[PDB]
Amino acid sequence: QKRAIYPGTFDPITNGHIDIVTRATQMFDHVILAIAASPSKKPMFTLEERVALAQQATAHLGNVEVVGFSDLMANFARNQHATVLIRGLRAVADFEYEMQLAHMNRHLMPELESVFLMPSKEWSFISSSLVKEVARHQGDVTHFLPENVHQALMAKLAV
Amino acid sequence: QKRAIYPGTFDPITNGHIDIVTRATQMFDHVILAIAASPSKKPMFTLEERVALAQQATAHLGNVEVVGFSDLMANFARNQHATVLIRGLRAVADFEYEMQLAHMNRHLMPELESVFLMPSKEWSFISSSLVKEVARHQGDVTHFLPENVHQALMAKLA
Amino acid sequence: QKRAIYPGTFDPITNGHIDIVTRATQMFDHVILAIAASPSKKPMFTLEERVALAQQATAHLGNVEVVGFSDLMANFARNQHATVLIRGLRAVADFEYEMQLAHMNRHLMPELESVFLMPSKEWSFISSSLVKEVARHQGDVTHFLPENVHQALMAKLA
Amino acid sequence: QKRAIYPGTFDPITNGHIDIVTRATQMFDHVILAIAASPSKKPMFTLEERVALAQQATAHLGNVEVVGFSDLMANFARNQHATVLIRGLRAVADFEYEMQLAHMNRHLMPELESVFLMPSKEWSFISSSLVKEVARHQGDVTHFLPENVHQALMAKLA
Amino acid sequence: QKRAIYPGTFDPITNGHIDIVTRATQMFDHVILAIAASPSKKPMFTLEERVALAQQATAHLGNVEVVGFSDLMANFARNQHATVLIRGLRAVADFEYEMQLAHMNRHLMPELESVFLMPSKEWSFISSSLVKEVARHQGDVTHFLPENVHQALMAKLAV
Amino acid sequence: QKRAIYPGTFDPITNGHIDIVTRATQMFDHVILAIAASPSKKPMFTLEERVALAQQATAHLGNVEVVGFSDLMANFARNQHATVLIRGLRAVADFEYEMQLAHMNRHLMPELESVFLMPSKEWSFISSSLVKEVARHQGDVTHFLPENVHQALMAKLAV
Ligand SMILES: CC1(C)OC(=O)c2ccccc2[C@H]1n1cncc1C(F)F
Ligand SMILES: CC1(C)OC(=O)c2ccccc2[C@H]1n1cncc1C(F)F
Ligand SMILES: CC1(C)OC(=O)c2ccccc2[C@H]1n1cncc1C(F)F
Repeated sequence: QKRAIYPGTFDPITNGHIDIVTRATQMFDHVILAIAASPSKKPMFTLEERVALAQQATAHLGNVEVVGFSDLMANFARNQHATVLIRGLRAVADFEYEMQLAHMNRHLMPELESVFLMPSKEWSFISSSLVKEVARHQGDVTHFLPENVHQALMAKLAV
Repeated sequence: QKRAIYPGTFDPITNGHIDIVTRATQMFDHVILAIAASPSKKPMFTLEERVALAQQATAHLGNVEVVGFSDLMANFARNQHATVLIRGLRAVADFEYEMQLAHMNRHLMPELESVFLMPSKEWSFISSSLVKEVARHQGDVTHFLPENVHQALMAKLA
Repeated sequence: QKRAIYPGTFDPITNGHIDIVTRATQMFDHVILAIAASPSKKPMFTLEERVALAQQATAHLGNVEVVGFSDLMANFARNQHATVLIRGLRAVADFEYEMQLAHMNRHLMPELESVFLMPSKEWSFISSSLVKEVARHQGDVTHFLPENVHQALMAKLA
Repeated sequence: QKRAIYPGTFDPITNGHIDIVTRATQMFDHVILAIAASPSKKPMFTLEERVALAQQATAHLGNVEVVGFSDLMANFARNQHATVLIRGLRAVADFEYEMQLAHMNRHLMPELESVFLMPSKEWSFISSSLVKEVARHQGDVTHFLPENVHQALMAKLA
Repeated sequence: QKRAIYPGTFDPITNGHIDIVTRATQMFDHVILAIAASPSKKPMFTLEERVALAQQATAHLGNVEVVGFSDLMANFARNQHATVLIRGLRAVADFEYEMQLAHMNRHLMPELESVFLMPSKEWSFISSSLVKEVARHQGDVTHFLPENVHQALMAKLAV
Repeated sequence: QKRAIYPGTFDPITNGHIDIVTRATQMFDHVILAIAASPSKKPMFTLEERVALAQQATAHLGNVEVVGFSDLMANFARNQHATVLIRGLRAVADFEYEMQLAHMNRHLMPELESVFLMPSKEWSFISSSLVKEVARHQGDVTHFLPENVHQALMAKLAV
């Protein structure tokens, strides 16, 4: 029935992302975890890496489908027959950008409804960017990542 | 059958609220528009008045059920077999309070998932309180309220 | 001849308000400092008291006219032939409310253009309410108020 | 010997407050937990009740002294020979008010330095007011309050 | 009499900018629409392009003058005998930066008064950046731009 | 007794930084002013320059020690036996990032307590970035910098 899309760069997927997509799967029949292919900011992991890490970290969720996309998110959501756009809501500065993005997406595809989900307090203060920056400077980010992601990030930063 | 609850004081229900509940009905099979008694807010309209205004203003939506309540939110949602709690997200200062509410409601009922919807730009700068204050100075608030609500607010202040 | 109106509760007028209206008079030919009755805020000073305090505190500014009003803002501005509505912008939480006000006032009078001015850093962290609360505990608020206002606040709390 | 004061209404003291004062005692030699009378907030508990609840809830901390006061903050801090004023920082809307408070307190006592501490994520979304409102609807607030405070809030609402 | 300056990068000018400058022209006798020449972020359109697009899109407003500048804004405003600085106010995150900018401009030129105008709800959630990003990824931004700007942006992205 | 660290990039140190570190020295027995060595954003002044400018501008404060560091801040604070982390709090957008940073630092080193100090109203609206940008475009930033820093910045921008 209800098809939802949860897009992002997921570079890499964090426990914050797992919390959001898990909540989405309890609400909607099918959830597409949609990984943006060619972000303008050179992602740390390749698209194939981000997709494979996210598949592994969500494999326990029956109704998640991990797919990469390079179109405008709204164009891809339209072609996937999604009517729900999942966005994670952490802090107020996130909120301001999300409101601009949501109004633009509504202009581009009014039949796509943006829904904002709220993560656990546990993940309410992290981001892929902060995690990467901490790990790059020899900080412990084990608590923030799925184990498979933690292993790949160590491997990535070792070289 | 996905059951969602949209709680609030709705004193009175505005077009902003109609926007949110309409989006909700497009997403979920059954939506309970749930009117909190909220005596501490000293509402302008009684709970029975607010319930009847919202019933009339949502009557065109097949899958809306308007109910009044004075229970703890989490208990009322459990008792209505809802697993989704809808809140409208206007501006940053609302957002902060909503996070406290949602984290409190999650603590009390972890299977009740809060979802925030965003209203049209048309209603992004109004509130029940602002409309009431405009009407208190006899300003034209027809654009912001359902007809039946507009009349009742007029009659109330006359 | 450009006419601007600077409305507010001004209970009491502070140096922050003096800063804003002074900037306004440097920009526009005639500035109406317009004191809202605001009975719902239960002001400390009566409208007549607030009007006289502001008259005295702005008397050095040639092109300020102090007036009290209880009308709808948009009507009073239309009736004063103003096309500019001045508001002071302090912090983010004020900003959110001001946008709702300005969008409401624009809806009711689209030719009334809201302009926001920014006060000196010196007054960017005070408000009428904060000063009153300090004075209620006999703290020194001479730095934040015009002399005549300081005296009246003293006399009031004595 | 560094003396710090942690003022607030503490109506009632929550685990969020316990978190802050505990962090304070790890940083400063002596911490005065100072309970403002705040009659304008119409507190649920009397000053004497709030003082006794906080005394009991902080009794395990050797270097906490609980005191009630109705003075101007700056005077009470001067009179207690404190040079540090502790405030907890939750969210953006608190932050704005705290800056106004700290700049006012600095004006009145420039040697009183405000320091903001950040509570655990566990308490980052609660407040005395939110807990009271939950308890008013008989929701379970045991997780948010010290045992003695939880009992007193129960007894009060019974 | 009263000379006002409305500076920005206008890369490209949007309907949000037209709304602001139009409101400014109803308030002040002469409005200089001032286009910053060499922003550090390589603008999509050249200065000559931005100026010509803005001239065309404001030609109906009698008391607008479109000019490019490369000095510090305050230095240019001083040399132009402007005493009013028009800033558009969209959302709270804009506001924080605008307050820092306005206090700096006041330090640099105290006789230049910053005034913040508020755009229509219609344009309260867009920016040149978001519009460009949407258009670059094959989204429809026709509603946000003057027709002449829409034509030039399509031409720009076709190559 | 109590050792506090005040880290940053200090590129260059401003009067806002002097205000904060001065308040810190009145509160804590020893204050390490810790200058991050290799920020990802190519700092205007070298690490040796930033350290020498900061030493000169704080030389009047007896209990300040200026040191450079290249580790993760928390790792350096741990190795320096600091238990207080001084952060300066200017505006709400600062606050949101500071909360994420403080929670991360608490995860990485729970015995390091973050404390937020508030600067004078005089410096509540400036940053190293805005000062640099103004100076680079021929604006007067004399009021915002220690004299030694003002001299070095002019020298830097002359070439
Ligand atoms: C209906 C209330 C009274 O129920 C509560 O339990 C409660 C508890 C604490 C604060 C506020 C509330 C209210 N609330 C909860 N969630 C949505 C709402 C309402 F404002 F729409
Ligand atoms: C003067 C009031 C009562 O007039 C109104 O119409 C109104 C309508 C709704 C909210 C608030 C208001 C007030 N207001 C409007 N604009 C500025 C102000 C004032 F707060 F300065
Ligand atoms: C205790 C009060 C009454 O003391 C004042 O002087 C005052 C003055 C103005 C506003 C608010 C206050 C209160 N306050 C100051 N600093 C912390 C607090 C308190 F809220 F914890």
